Amino acid sequence: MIERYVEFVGEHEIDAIFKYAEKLKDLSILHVNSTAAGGGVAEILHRLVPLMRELGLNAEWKVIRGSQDFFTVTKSFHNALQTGKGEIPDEYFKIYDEWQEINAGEIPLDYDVVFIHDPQPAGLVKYRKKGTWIWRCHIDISNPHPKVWGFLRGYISKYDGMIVSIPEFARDDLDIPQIAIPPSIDPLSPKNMPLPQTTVDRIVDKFGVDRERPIILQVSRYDRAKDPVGVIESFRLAKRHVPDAQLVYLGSPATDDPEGEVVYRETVEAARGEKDVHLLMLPPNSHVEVNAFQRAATVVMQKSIKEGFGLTVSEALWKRKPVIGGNTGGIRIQVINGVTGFLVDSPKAAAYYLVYLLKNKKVREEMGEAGRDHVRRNFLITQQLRRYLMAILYLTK
Ligand SMILES: O=c1ccn([C@@H]2O[C@H](COP(=O)(O)OP(=O)(O)O[C@H]3O[C@H](CO)[C@@H](O)[C@H](O)[C@H]3O)[C@@H](O)[C@H]2O)c(=O)[nH]1
Repeated sequence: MIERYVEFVGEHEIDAIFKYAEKLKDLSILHVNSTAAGGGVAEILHRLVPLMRELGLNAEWKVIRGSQDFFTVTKSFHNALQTGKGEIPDEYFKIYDEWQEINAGEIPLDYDVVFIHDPQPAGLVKYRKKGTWIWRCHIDISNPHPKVWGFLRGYISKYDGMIVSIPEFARDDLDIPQIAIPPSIDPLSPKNMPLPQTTVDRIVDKFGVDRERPIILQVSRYDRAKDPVGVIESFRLAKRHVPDAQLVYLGSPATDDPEGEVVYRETVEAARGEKDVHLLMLPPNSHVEVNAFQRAATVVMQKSIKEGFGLTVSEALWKRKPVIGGNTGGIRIQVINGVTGFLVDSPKAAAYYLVYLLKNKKVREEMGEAGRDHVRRNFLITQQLRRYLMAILYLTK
């Protein structure tokens, strides 16, 4: 399995992974998250944990269960931490704590290393036994809702360490080690592997999208932080100068997002009037369909208001597509302004750069190549895996 990555990263990184893994062969490692299918965390763990096993680590991945009430609370925490907005009643904290207790009763926590992914299972640390506990934060916690952060910091401050996606998310109100590890893409997954043109054509055709006209694509949940409405507004402004252009918004449900269905309707509303707008909702693990659309796209957008990293940016850059990205969080380490695409602060700036890229085929192609090179150097699964092993070795001494 690992030997296959030599092509992309060279012998020296593969040697490094083997020597780190050799030191860790005797350790039991648990990963805990809140979703089995959908979202970036499940995307990482579905590839990362099997690779840990290939290297001879005793790695397990557990998904917590919860009610709709629990996932309503966790999503409100998610939005509050990233945006600093909203009212959070004390009832939310009681619901949160009860589901930590329920899950703790059904998870064996006495692993050498426990990785807790994102806020949903952070409270499990109350029931810790032996071993090293690491909190893996996938979101923007630079400017959080003080009530939600106050509550969660009570748990995080009990961890042995913390991983954030970029240094800028490191907290000055935590004294535990805060390690920056960017997420990555697995070039060998069905999400990112080469596709034959016949498959790309067939999937784009199936969804009624014109393969002969430009495609502007955003792959994202119907979530306010992804700004599907602002993407529609970007498209409307740009279509004035590229009237043949089409917009594809490709969304899909996650287990732990109970408002994915609500935001659709204000997207559909904002879309009514335009017929080259395609609002797709695909089942979980529609890997090949996302792959195909990313390969069909002329330009890809990830115009997030808030973003921990945004795997969809690296997925597009790897397939040699330039990205127009929201000027926020981990998008800024993937989109090198004027090299791998453009960082934008408004739909107006998004539209400006959409028209520029649609009118400049040679620039698109060169930015595409620079994107793939930037992902190759920085955001492949081998790099993320090596930093995980390094983090474990450090934090277990
Ligand atoms: O219809 C869809 C929409 C998305 N995806 C995939 O789902 C993932 C989405 O990941 P990302 O764009 O990163 O978003 P989140 O689900 O919000 O992921 C969280 O965790 C990720 C990993 O750390 C970070 O990149 C994010 O910023 C963070 O919010 C990618 O693999 C997408 O291809 C699909 O397969 N189908």
